[PDB]
Amino acid sequence: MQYKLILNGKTLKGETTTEAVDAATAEKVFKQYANDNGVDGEWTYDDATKTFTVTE
Repeated sequence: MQYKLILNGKTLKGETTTEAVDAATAEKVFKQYANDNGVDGEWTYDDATKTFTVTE
């Protein structure tokens, strides 16, 4: 399955998706990716909607 991370930061907004087998392994990219793009906020995740979101 695929997970989609929505970028809701101060000035940085967009979309990010990845193809992973596990949900937690996918967060590794999204969580670490946040430092790479410059968005660090409160994370969340619903496996029933395959969607992550970081709000700062």
